[PDB]
Amino acid sequence: MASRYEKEFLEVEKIGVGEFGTVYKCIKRLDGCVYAIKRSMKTFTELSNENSALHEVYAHAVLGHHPHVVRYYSSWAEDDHMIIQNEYCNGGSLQAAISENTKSGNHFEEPKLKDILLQISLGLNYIHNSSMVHLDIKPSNIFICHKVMYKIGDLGHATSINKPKVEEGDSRFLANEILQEDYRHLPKADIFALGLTIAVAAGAESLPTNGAAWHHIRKGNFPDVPQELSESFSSLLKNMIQPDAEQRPSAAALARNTVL
Ligand SMILES: *C(=C)Cn1c(=O)c2cnc(Nc3ccc(N4CCN(C)CC4)cc3)nc2n1-c1cccc(C(C)(C)O)n1
Repeated sequence: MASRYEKEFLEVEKIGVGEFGTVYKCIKRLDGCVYAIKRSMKTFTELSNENSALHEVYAHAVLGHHPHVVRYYSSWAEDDHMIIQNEYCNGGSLQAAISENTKSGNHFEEPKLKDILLQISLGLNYIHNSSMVHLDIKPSNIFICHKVMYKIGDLGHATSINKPKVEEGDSRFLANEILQEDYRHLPKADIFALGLTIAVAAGAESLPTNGAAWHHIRKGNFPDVPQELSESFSSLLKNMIQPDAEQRPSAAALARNTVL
């Protein structure tokens, strides 16, 4: 008479911590595949809006499956702790690949910055076409499979477009339009964060947290990357961080662009 998670899964290793929980690679005993399962470090719960778990729960019931969104399977409770079961991306974070890149002197090259952004753009389009918005796009929440395809994860900041409940994501990928509580075009904030996400993958410095370097970036000023790229590509990238607001390309207008 043990827990659903004990009886159903075999816990292989702990693989990360986030959204107020711990994630473990787990083999499901009955089908023998691998899943990433996040166990809430806290109990149900707090007040809404700024509540991760309700954002995750709402997003997982609105969205279906898409090849570039990390697939959701099941979610349940244990001793008042929430447990989320998602597909297991075996290549880890995109952030982790950039680090092992950076320490080893290498850097993602323009043919790969392009494919990183195209595939994420496809996944971002499915979210927005479901009238949802991610609100925490960064290499931490992009996952690699067969390691090749990138998928978006962490929906602790996700929300409906129509009646939004907004908790701003990571500040280093945060569009100033969101910081000033202008939710007139929320999907464009993921576009903005994606533009910076691709900047991190090209090899840019660790992004600024606040101050003038922050304020400099949100004036359309792309962060410095020790790398030269096509100014046809480089123009598209700065149209993604451009200041305010509806001008930035839609995830569909990005999933069509022959530059990519
Ligand atoms: C929600 C449950 C968040 N989430 C996912 O849905 C998935 C899916 N797939 C992964 N894959 C993954 C595999 C392996 C690693 N590591 C390998 C071992 N090294 C030493 C560290 C990295 C990482 C990721 N992960 C998923 N997560 C997930 C995993 C870890 C942290 C997070 C947070 C911080 C909540 O986003 N999410």
